Amino acid sequence: ADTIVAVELDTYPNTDIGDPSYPHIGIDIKSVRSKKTAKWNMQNGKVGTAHIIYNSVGKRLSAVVSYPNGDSATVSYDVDLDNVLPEWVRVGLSASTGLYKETNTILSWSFTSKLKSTNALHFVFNQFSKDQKDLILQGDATTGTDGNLELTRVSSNGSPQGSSVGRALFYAPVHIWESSAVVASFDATFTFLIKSSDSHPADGIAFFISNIDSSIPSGSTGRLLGLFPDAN
Amino acid sequence: ADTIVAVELDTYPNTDIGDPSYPHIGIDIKSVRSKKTAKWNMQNGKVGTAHIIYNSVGKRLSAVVSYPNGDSATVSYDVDLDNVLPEWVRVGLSASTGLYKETNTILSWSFTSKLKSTNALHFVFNQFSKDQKDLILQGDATTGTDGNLELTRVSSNGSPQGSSVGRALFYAPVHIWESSAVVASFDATFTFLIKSSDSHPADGIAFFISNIDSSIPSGSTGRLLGLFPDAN
Amino acid sequence: ADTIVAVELDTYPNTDIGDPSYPHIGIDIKSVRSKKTAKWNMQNGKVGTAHIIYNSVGKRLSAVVSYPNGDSATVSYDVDLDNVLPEWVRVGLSASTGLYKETNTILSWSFTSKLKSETNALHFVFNQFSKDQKDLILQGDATTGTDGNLELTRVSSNGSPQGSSVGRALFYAPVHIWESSAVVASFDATFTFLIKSSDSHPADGIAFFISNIDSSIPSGSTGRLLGLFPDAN
Amino acid sequence: ADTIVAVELDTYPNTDIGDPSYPHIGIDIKSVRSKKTAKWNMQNGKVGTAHIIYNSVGKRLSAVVSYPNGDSATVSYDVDLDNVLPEWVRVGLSASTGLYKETNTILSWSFTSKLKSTNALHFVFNQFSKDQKDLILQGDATTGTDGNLELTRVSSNGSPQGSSVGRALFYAPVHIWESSAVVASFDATFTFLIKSSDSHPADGIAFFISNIDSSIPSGSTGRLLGLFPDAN
Ligand SMILES: Nc1ncnc2c1ncn2[C@H]1C[C@H](O)[C@@H](COP(=O)(O)OC[C@H]2O[C@@H](n3cnc4c(N)ncnc43)C[C@@H]2O)O1
Repeated sequence: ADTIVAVELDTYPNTDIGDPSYPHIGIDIKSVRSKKTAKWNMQNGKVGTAHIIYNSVGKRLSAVVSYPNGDSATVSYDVDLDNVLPEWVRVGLSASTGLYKETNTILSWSFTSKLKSTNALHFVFNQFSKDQKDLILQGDATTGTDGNLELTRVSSNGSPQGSSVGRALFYAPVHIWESSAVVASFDATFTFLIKSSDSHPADGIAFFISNIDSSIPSGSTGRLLGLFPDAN
Repeated sequence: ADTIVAVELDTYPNTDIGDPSYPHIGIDIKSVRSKKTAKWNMQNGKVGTAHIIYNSVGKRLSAVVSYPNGDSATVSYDVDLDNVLPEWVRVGLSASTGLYKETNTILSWSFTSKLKSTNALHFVFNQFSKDQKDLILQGDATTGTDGNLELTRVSSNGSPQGSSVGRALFYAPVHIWESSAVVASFDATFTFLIKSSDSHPADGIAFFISNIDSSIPSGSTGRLLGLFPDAN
Repeated sequence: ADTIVAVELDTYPNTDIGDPSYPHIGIDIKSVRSKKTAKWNMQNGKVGTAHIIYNSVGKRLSAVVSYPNGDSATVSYDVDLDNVLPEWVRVGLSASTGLYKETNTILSWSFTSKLKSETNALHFVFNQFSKDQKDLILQGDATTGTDGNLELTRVSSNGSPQGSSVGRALFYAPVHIWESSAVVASFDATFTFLIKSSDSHPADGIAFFISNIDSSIPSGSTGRLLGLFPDAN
Repeated sequence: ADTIVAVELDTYPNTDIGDPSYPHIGIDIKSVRSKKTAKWNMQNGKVGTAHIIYNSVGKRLSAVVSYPNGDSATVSYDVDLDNVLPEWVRVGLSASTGLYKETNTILSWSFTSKLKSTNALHFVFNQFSKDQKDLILQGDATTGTDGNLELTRVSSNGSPQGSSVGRALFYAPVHIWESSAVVASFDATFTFLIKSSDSHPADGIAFFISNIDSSIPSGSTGRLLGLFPDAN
């Protein structure tokens, strides 16, 4: 399918594939099986902010999820991404549901990347339009009017759908490393609103990186976050 | 063809269509006929820089072209681009030759846009990659090997070609003005080498703004700068 | 005294000295007499936002002040600041009160300057202020901190703001504002603010200013002179 | 003296104090003995760039020193700067000479810091003017006319003096870290020309962080890089 590097906000403990007994945050290289997890304290109904950072000098792809109360989840992964992604990729946001469900409402999304050899990209979405000409949208992802990006299906009465999946990706393919680059570095941030009413909500939100032509790998609702075509 | 708002570095004095009887810089709205021109003193074989600035509050469209020596040309035009551009555009560069020719070699290209309602796009190319996936090149425009975007066709021994039109469009649509935003604005910078040993070289370089789906009007080589299909 | 170049949010109609008969916004070159005014429609007790844009190529200095409900205000002014201000200045925020009063609560302050000669550039942004802010020269009744806010005019424990107050806040470093090398010498500056009162009118307002590195509140610049000018000249 | 954290471009193999026996770059914490080092092939008279990076999330400090023909050098140190620097600091540059001598010529210097709760500071010198009011100069450091900050004393004929200490500190302080800070991260950049025909040259260039009131320690000339009061 694609080649994927992603940041998982697993709200549901899918443990026969392999997720610890609780909600967590993970680093995925080419698999739904996180190379690294951290316990996360999903705070329902509140707006949280996520930051992801990587430089190719320190080689440690990192992630932070927090809330205004202050609760913070953190994970690291030493890696030369250099070895997993192509010279050209796209950047996007992913979120799914299944049996259990939640809203997946992104209120803003800002990303930056440089190749200090410079070449650099810096886009930042603080409010989303009804028709957003610079976002490829796949799956149940749809925007506007309340100004927000809605990654997963939400009906009229503020009710999240079971078995939904959606993705939004910036229009322009992002050069992310080169042979020329002395420093291949990126950062990316998003402010989300997960709120449900189940036992535990499901399934999560992910920031992702992959090949320019990445679509949804069919049958990736629920526990696969609309990212992988199997749980291998 | 398409809608245009552009900035000409008009080198060849095509006066049976309204150019002044000399090399000039000028602001064109919807026409190869500049609403304001200024005496440019071209400096052949040298590396110059153009800045274009527009802020939607004071509504003044501005342009500067300078050489390292210290010589500068300037041209203003007050206007609510509000009435000439659509909500969504594309941005790029254009150069052309006809009977007399020149090199049209962009060394760097950068652009920023914001909607302080904030939304913002900011790209900067200090080198041009061989297969540069985030550029929509059209006509004889091609990157590569020297590090540079060759807008008009050049032969192997460095000898430029006549009757050659070239264009380079940054990949993404660019929200340029919003109903919603309090301040809509942009800036655009580029470095060039124009070299020839003709009587006057021809025809000149342009930064342009036009509707997302924009293509070179046929027969727009030379004096029309790969921007307009009539001389109206 | 100093050099001032500022933008006033002139809430009180000081007219025996030449504002007009309403809350306005003005470009002030070296005079509390604004070279250009535009009607502003004060929306008491809401957070508004100002942008102040200047490029050296266009030579037009602009101002916008708006509220959430989208109510706008615009004024511009053609000028070469090349030739008023010197090569080096300080930049800041000023407010005042008098026989009438208001909160002068700045919530965020941001400023960016460039000399496109590969550039010399300065970008700072204040989304929180702190109980100490080692990078903000604080003059007069000014105080950061505690609620998170820069407090330019005296407020008390009871939310009740004090009449006849004056304050200034300035970034700690000088700013190369224009050079003889610079093809473009350009700034922009943004702030968000909360002005609340109850008096017949409130007074007196908020201003963004540029002046010499050594600038300091002129004596008796409380009230209609915004902690900006030693005379009504 | 005060408190230091720095990145050393150690050009002289000082070994009765620790330096590995060759030109290197090192991360120094509160001691001239680098807690980390890496071999660097000093390229005489050529212009090189150093990038430094740290994010409080992944807690890894990074340095690259490279010349334009591709040759790099890398060294990394995991550390919680919570612990070593204070809420408030000054950012500055240092170099020195001793028994042996070199040109300590900085051709550009830029730094950025943020507190992503955003509070941010972003400054950059691409040309150093003669009288510069935003720099604190210390020791033998001087600027202007040629366009470059001269960290150690060079006389008229361009002959670099032996036994010279110099420092340049950016005027305003920097909030490096706070308690509210969910992320607090920085990066620096500088371009430099070290030229000499000594035996081995000396002593090297360093980027530093330290407290607002910091100044050159007495007899910190030569092998101490104008940073440390003793060789401990
Ligand atoms: N809406 C925003 N949100 C969050 N950060 C923002 C935003 N808007 C600007 N920033 C900033 C923060 C970073 O400094 C920079 C990221 O890199 P770029 O790839 O654009 O390179 C550096 C930028 O910083 C500028 N700056 C101006 N002059 C010099 C300079 N000489 N060196 C470095 N940076 C400079 C120009 C470049 O656009 O963009």
